[PDB]
Amino acid sequence: KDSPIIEANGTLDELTSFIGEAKHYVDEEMKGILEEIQNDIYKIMGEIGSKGKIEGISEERIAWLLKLILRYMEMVNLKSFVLPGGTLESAKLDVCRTIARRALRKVLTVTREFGIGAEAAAYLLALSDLLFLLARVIEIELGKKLLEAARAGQDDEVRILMANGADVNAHDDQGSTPLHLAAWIGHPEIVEVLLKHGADVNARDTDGWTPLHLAADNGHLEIVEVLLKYGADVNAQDAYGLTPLHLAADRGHLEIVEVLLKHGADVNAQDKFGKTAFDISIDNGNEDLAEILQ
Repeated sequence: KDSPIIEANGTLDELTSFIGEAKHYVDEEMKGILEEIQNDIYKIMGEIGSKGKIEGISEERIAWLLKLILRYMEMVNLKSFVLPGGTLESAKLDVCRTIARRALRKVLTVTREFGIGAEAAAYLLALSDLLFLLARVIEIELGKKLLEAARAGQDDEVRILMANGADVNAHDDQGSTPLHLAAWIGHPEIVEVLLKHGADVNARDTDGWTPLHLAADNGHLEIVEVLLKYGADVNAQDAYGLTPLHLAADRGHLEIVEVLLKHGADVNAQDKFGKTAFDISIDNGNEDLAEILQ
């Protein structure tokens, strides 16, 4: 009869329907999680419909939700605001999160009007946090599969995932972007297809290696020149102060050296140890490289 109670019940039932539509895009594990969440939401709906006469959820449910919160929190690294909807699954889950927030406001209003349902409000808040975490986890999983595809180097998974909205500039715990892996393995086509959609050529790993430094380290002319036409920093310095030309001279790639020189590389740059690329060439006894470097 009371309008707030009916509105809260309707909003919760909408929330459980949205959970139902979302639960068809996840694996078995999140599917089971969402099913027991449906069970708890139905319990809350039954409790509210009786004005607290029928016993509802128990504190074990909230403890379980907090356990899940911690479990998915250890596996996520939130650093800045992210645009919702990285992939279909994340978008569905975040929509469910917003509906959960609406139902949470409804339950809070009902509690303020009647003094019951505080545990339901806490459960819904935990549900909102859990859905946000699940969306971020799905995004991270897609990024990890993208990294796996880049390491494999055969581009079908790369393109299907990139079209699917997987984060292009996601990084491993080492800090390597898919561009870094593509440069390391030696599959350029992935490098171009990633660079087309705004891939940052100047990404920095935890080891100081940019994609261009490591790519030139492997002696891959094609990938390096593709990076250069895409605005690669010809004189970017690593964690040891090395420019691309220093590492180019380290393995004696004359063609890489001359390409870098054509694009503004500094022959006499200083690293942390003070070594210059020309002096590096002199040290190893290669004379044609020094002649080109001079």
